Amino acid sequence: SQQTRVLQEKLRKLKEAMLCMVCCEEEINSTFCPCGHTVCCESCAAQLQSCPVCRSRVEHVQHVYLPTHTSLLNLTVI
Amino acid sequence: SQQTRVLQEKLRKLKEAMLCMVCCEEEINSTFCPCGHTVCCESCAAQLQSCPVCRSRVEHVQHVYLPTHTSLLNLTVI
Ligand SMILES: [Zn+2]
Ligand SMILES: [Zn+2]
Ligand SMILES: [Zn+2]
Ligand SMILES: [Zn+2]
Repeated sequence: SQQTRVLQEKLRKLKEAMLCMVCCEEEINSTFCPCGHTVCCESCAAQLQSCPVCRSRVEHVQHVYLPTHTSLLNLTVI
Repeated sequence: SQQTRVLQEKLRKLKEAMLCMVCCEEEINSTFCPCGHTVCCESCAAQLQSCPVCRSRVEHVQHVYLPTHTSLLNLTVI
């Protein structure tokens, strides 16, 4: 149904938005500090001296737990 | 259908997960440091001496821009 398709798309897009913008594989779990952009996994974040979104200097990387990381989700990556 | 109900429930819960766990009004936009739990708006986070998830002392609150903002915008209606 249209209803199921649209809902499935919204869920798909949310899950994709939780993936690292560099490797597109690992979940985002790192915040660039001070700027606050939260777009990389730890391994990809480690290779950046400036934020890829805003180009602010990265003073340090803070580990984070995205609030949408839930066992409710099936978080398959093809 | 059962699947449509299932998707609605997942998405409803994910929407709540993107909103502050205290005030339930504002998108999460802060991380407790050092622990990394990312569950409150800055306003609520500022008033907490210990993490509401893990009870770690809060040394600092870091502003964060969650990568799931677009998804939250598109869940105003589920
Ligand atoms: Zn990565
Ligand atoms: Zn930035
Ligand atoms: Zn709040
Ligand atoms: Zn914590």
